[PDB]
Amino acid sequence: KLSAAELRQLSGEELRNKVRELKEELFGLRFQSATGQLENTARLREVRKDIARVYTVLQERNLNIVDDP
RNA sequence: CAAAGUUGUGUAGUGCGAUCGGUGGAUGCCUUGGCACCAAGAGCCGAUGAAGGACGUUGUGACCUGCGAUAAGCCCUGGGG
Ligand SMILES: [Mg+2]
Repeated sequence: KLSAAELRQLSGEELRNKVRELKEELFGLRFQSATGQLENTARLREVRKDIARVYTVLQERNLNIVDDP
């Protein structure tokens, strides 16, 4: 569970690196789910919620909802 | 013993009554649903793309509800526990 408060302290480039890392983790989780692995099925949804959190932070910086560092 | 005579008939089935069941879903009692109104609102939405949908969306098979690849959900804010 990422926190939007922490992500709001990160800068844009590290936030996008976080987006890409989360996408890669979701890819790996889906492959494990397909192949019979993945005991931890909650992380499969939590990584997508984390992607949503990072997108919310990035877009609120883009739309000036919160000041962009 | 023989004669003459009389009377009787359920081993197939059936009727009526009682009794015991089956089927059926009436009756009674209800209700996550309607009907008729009352009081207060609100009286438009849409190219910043509507009304209405198609497809997808859950850990997993479908459907309803919600949502849209940020997909039964993301953030801020107040409440509450
Ligand atoms: Mg019945």
